[PDB]
Amino acid sequence: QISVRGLAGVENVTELKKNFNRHLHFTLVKDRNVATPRDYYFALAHTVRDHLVGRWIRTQQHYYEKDPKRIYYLSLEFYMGRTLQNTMVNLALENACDEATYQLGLDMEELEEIEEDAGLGNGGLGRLAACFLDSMATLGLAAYGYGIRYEFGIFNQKICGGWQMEEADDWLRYGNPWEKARPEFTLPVHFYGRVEHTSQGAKWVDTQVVLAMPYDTPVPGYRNNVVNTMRLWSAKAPNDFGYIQAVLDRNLAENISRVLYPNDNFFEGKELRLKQEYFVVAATLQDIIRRFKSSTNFDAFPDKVAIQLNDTHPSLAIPELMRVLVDLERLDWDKAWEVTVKTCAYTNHTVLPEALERWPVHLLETLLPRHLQIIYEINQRFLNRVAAAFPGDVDRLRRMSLVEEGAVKRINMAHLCIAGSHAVNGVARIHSEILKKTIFKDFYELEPHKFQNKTNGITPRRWLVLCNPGLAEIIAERIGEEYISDLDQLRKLLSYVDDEAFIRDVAKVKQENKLKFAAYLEREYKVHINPNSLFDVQVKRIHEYKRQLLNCLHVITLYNRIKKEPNKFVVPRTVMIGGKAAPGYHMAKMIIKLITAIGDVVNHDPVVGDRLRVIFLENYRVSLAEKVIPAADLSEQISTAGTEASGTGNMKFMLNGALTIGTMDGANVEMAEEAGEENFFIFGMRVEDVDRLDQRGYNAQEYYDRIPELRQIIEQLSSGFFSPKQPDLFKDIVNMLMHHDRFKVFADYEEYVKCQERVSALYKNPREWTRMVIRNIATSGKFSSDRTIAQYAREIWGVEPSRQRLPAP
Amino acid sequence: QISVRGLAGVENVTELKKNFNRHLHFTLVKDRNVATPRDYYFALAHTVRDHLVGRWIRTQQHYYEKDPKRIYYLSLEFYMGRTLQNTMVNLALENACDEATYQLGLDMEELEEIEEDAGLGNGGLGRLAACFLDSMATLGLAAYGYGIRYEFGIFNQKICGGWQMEEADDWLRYGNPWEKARPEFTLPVHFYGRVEHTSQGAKWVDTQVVLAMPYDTPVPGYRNNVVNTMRLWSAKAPNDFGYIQAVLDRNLAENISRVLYPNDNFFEGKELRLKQEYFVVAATLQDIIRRFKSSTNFDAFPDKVAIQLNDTHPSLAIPELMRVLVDLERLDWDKAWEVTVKTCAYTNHTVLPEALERWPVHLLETLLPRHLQIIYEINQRFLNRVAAAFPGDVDRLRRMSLVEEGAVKRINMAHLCIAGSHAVNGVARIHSEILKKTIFKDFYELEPHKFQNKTNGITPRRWLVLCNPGLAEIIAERIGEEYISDLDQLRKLLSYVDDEAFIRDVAKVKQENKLKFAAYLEREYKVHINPNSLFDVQVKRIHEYKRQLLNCLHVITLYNRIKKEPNKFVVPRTVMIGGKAAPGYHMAKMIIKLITAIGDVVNHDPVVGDRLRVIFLENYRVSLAEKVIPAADLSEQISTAGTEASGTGNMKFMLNGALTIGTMDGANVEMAEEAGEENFFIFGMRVEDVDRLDQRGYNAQEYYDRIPELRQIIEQLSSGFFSPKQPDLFKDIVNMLMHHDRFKVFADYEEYVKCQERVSALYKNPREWTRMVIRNIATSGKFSSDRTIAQYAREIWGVEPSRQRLPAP
Ligand SMILES: O=C1Nc2ccc(S(=O)(=O)O)cc2/C1=C1/Nc2ccccc2C1=O
Ligand SMILES: O=C1Nc2ccc(S(=O)(=O)O)cc2/C1=C1/Nc2ccccc2C1=O
Ligand SMILES: *Cc1c(COP(=O)(O)O)cnc(C)c1O
Ligand SMILES: *Cc1c(COP(=O)(O)O)cnc(C)c1O
Repeated sequence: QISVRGLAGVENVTELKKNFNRHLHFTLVKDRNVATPRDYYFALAHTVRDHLVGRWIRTQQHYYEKDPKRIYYLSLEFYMGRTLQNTMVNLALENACDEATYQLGLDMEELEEIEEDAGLGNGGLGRLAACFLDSMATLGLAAYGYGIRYEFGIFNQKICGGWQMEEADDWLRYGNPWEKARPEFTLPVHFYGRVEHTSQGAKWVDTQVVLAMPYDTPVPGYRNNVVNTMRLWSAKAPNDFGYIQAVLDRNLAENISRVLYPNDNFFEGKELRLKQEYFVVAATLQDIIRRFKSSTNFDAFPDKVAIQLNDTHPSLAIPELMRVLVDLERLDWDKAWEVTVKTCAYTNHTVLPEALERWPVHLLETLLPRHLQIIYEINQRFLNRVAAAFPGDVDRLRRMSLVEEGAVKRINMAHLCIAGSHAVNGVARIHSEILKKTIFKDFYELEPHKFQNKTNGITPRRWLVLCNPGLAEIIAERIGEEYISDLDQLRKLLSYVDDEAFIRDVAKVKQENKLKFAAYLEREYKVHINPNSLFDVQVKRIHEYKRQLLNCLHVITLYNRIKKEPNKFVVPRTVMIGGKAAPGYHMAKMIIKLITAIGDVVNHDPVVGDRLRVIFLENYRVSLAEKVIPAADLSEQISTAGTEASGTGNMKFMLNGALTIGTMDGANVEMAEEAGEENFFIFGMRVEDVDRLDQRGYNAQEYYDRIPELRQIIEQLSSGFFSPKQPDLFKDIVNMLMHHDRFKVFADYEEYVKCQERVSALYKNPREWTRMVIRNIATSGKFSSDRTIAQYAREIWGVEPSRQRLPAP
Repeated sequence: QISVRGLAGVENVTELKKNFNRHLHFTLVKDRNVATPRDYYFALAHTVRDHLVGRWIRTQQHYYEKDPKRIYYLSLEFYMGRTLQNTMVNLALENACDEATYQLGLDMEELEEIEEDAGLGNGGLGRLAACFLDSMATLGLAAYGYGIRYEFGIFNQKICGGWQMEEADDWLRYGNPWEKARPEFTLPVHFYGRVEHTSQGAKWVDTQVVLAMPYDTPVPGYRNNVVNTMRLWSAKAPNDFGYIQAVLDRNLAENISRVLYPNDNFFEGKELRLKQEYFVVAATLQDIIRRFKSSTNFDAFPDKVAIQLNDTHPSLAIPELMRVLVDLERLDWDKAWEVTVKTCAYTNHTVLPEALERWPVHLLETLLPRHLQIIYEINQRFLNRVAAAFPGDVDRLRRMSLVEEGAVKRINMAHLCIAGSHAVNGVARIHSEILKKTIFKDFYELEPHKFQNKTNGITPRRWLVLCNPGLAEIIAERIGEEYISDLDQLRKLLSYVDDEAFIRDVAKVKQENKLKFAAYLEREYKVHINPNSLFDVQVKRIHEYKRQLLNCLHVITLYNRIKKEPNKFVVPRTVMIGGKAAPGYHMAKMIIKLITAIGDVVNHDPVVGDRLRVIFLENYRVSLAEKVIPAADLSEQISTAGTEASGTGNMKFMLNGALTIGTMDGANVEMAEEAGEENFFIFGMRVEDVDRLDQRGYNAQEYYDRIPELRQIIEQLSSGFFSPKQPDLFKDIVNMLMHHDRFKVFADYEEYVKCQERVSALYKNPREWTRMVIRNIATSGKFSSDRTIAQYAREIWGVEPSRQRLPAP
């Protein structure tokens, strides 16, 4: 059908059809008479999977032959989403398969919707890991993703009575055709026990043993025949351990890989979480060292191994590597430490204090007694370095300590990571500067060479070609297909900004995507959106710092203005807000309810009509993002300046033809800088303004007293206008906004609504709104994760990316 | 190589080799460079499995077309063992595969030893279910095996310090290539709740829901292209149900199918067991009725459905069927009851009181409140029948009640089964008579037409062709291959009893099997048996009624006679005793220790030499039975007359060339009757003698006082002769034998040793021992499970067996 989807050869289609029938029969043990749509999806999934194996086997064999430096990306989260379509895209099998299934009388798109999302992530952090894997395979890096195989991923969100309800995400229920169990590579992981000091070294004894069984999932590069591996560990009880009760208690050791903690940017200090963190680290390092010993002086270890810590979650890799090198391999401390620092790199994702991992000492003490001793030794030698560099600065010593004194002693994992890594990076220019100027200023002054920046990116394969083929096609029609793996080329589209044919095409694609989504909204969930309105969307995890509340205030404002002047013309808008709240995050759950409560009033007001609709997108996840984003006109990125480290959803929207309304926060700053401030809807306080407000003190009352419209909104909320049967349902929200708003929603209210008026004004001029859209898409090249990864490879890992096709399949 | 293994066609071998390589590559994602023996076994298993699917699909389609009467065999146990070789044998693929793997440079036998046993059974009861499935497929019956998919089967036994140690049987660890998950057929099962009586009928509400997910395993008939199905249910928690804790508590509902209770002939009244029993029944009946409604007056139900209860474990099927018919389908009681009785049949397996299921009322009351009401109603109407038939016999009423009064009210499941079934059968002639004359005499007098006999059998495919190809070949050389599915033909071998060539062949096969096992004993476990000695073996579960202790006394006697007269000639014997003890069966565990303690003395006595060896076969299971049995010379079947309902190991030994020493118990009686008493080593009390001893009272002291040799043995045990460091280690054993021996070991001691002397005497005459062996093998035809199943089909289920090949694959 469309160019970018590959050729549908005569031989290829014929071969696909027979292998499809082969799997339906031999693999699924079914025949055309009793097969259900799910059986067809599996037949197709196995057929596509067959095309990967050859490449997967020789890619791994290749690395064994040439023995290049290996990159190990440790993360407790990999937000993969679906993999069928992505695999077809990267293998150029999409049209062949579409055609082959067509001839077999099946709609391929209908079959793809059957695939369960691999939601092993919460949000930004987890998705970045996923985009990174794709880019590393595309750039020919010998990389491995390591994590935990949760049998229950992020919970599926249900809205009942306007409230969020959580239900287990049993994504493995029907099976996963992409993973390959490797029980022959099972490794033992130790917990508890105690430390014995013998003649020659310390020993960790009397430990509880849990087995780590690996599951490999192929990660195909874009049309280069490279297939890397994502290895996910599963917890298994040793056969060692009433008889019946003993057998049933095995489900105590295996609970370690049972479920993903659903916290986005929040630290919950539960023991089960620490176990997961150590579990993934202990098993991974053994696998790493084993693979290394094959390639025993570890001086070359850093030249053959790079370990990237995606946040502090896998920070125990630092003391664990030291433990193995010192306790088992018997290297002297200093040598081991040099080695550790040279192979580890740490990526910071947020500056919010409630997100920082600070593990109580009594916990590490009981669970990992040997690691605690190593941590104290590391801390001891590190503070000696600080004291020698800043004699007499005793306060600096307690501020930089890995050990935090107070109510209960805690270990600051972020300080541990900085000390044991040769590189520390932020995820956006502004975020990285903030790290050097505030949160980690003492560390920066001590070792300025460690601090770097690596602005985040998204993969153009899943985030353009896969979810927006229509847009990918009209672009390719003009500049070719080369941009798919070199997004910078999108700049060439800048010379089509005045091209009347292109203007019409870009706008036509957006309209088709909106009709497509508007339909999906009725087919599933039976809604009533009007395709002609401006699609105003904000999708991301529910957070006070993300300020979904600032969006709500604008929605209520728009509503009150319509009711005030009913017969005045206003640009039609469908505001869509979606996202999950962490189960124990009360304020976030109240916000979801407020959103649906506003929709209950606004959507049933006869005077409003189809001029304003408020929809809450249920169960926002990766596969839902692939549908909404391509259909969006306005992208809401309105976090308080200085809180959103980078953000990545913002990039997805810019690449798919939506204009952006936001604050100068995270990557928003670099995006506006690339597209030009005139092509961006910027508003609100900058980082400096927030600081000046804090010096003086933030008093929400002041804004409530001076802005009539804001006052009316707060009064409607307190009087029960949006909750008739429950007059004070939103007392917590009002109370928070008025007395303890850490994110100063009111401070940005006035500039936000005025900026929204500028958006409605531009929308009334179709031609100009589209030319601005083109200006955005054309300058989004910098935000490709290929660029991000190439910088990591060159400035942190010491490896050169390659675009060379691997010697065929 | 050998005839009975099929042809190794040129096309066939070539096709097998390429599909093998296809699976190693595409399925296992490996190449010849990194594949391990386990990968080769899986490649082969998938290759063989591919040959079943075609047949499996059309066999099920066939039944759907013709719609014959369906047989449902409900059992909580299916002792399958390995399935690779059995599948090749039934598909005539054994030589083709042996050859194909040979050309690929692999030893097929080495690969088969890698397969994990499917030990979803304890012993006799579970193995019978397995043999039955094989015979039903071979006789072309539309049969389905229904049970539970335990993720942990019978425990693996380890001997430490002479003691049994149990360790989880994680048989699914590396995966099971034979099963096919059918998550699309998941059914809900209800527990707890309460009963509401509404205008029109009773309702069971507020129940806890557990999901039943089925896994299908193919059951191939012998060379007839029929492939039936064994459906095993797995417990899954509904997605309905702190957030983390809620997700982790799902492993409370799924524990139902976690592990098999390891009790052989013993009732343990734990709630988890009752749950398993209801779980398998509730899910199965829904599947049965659903399949029936397709083929709504249930008058035809009995003509389309037969449900066989393998013991009382699935007895809840009776009140559950009534519940569905009355509460859901709304049929009147009497109609529903007629239907139930006509479709259900019950098989009794033992008369030992400690084995009888008597569920406390308070348990059924809480877990299955509605079933309790149905049971009381059934009981009420049944006792009304008894009273009308025996007016005034009030004692008969309390003896026949399904409800048992006393300390705690209990429900007698055996009485429930007899009342709700149209047929009740024993498993051996003597056992069935005992049921009518004692244990169920009142029921027999009330409905004599319900009581039948169906002597057990073993499948000649797994128990001859598979484990003893050498013997199968020399037999076929003389009478053809027809006997494999018509064992009666073995009688033709009676005319070769004087044939010098056959005598030599039969004896040669036994010798090769012994060398083969003697090697296996050293290769694994490093032992030291002498292939020239008489192989005296007793393998079965450890039980006081099986009397492994009577065997021990003989062993100690033989030892004491050698020490008394060292330079006297005695026939060399290697006595092998093996079997598992239930974890909580203290006496059984003490017996295992006694056995190894005797071996520790006997095996290291210089004066004994290689004249007497005592070995304890570790982890006796189905695959180990396939090795020992073919190598045995003497089969020990020495249970106290009246305790072993039938036994099946006895039949396996008779078919493989071992002579039998035993009591007139169970099927031993029919075996001696078939071979002729002169060709059997019978000894001990008969059932009548045991009763006369009980009338008078059994006083072990009397035997201890009158038999010098027995006295010496008991004194060696009490003085610590066999336990030096622990003088009184065996005080429980001695105490039991002397004061509370329910199985009167001493009463049979004298006749047992004298009979053992007759065995040694015959062994010294190779030619005559072998001619007697031939007489046994030639008359073992009656004990084929094909005969047993044909009788079940004709006299209980109302279906005709067929030997017609199904229309090719
Ligand atoms: O994200 C989260 N997950 C959980 C889980 C459980 C709790 S609990 O209240 O401590 O039980 C709290 C939280 C939680 C939270 N997230 C936030 C974000 C900003 C301010 C306060 C909290 C908070 O308590
Ligand atoms: O086979 C078995 N399994 C178990 C499991 C647990 C127990 S417990 O002693 O009640 O804990 C007892 C048993 C048990 C038993 N089997 C037998 C057979 C003959 C006489 C007494 C017992 C006995 O207690
Ligand atoms: C990209 C993405 C995110 C991150 O969005 P932000 O707006 O940066 O917080 C979260 N969830 C999903 C499913 C995404 O695809
Ligand atoms: C046949 C068999 C049994 C039954 O043996 P009996 O001597 O009748 O008790 C038990 N276990 C296994 C593994 C068997 O194959």
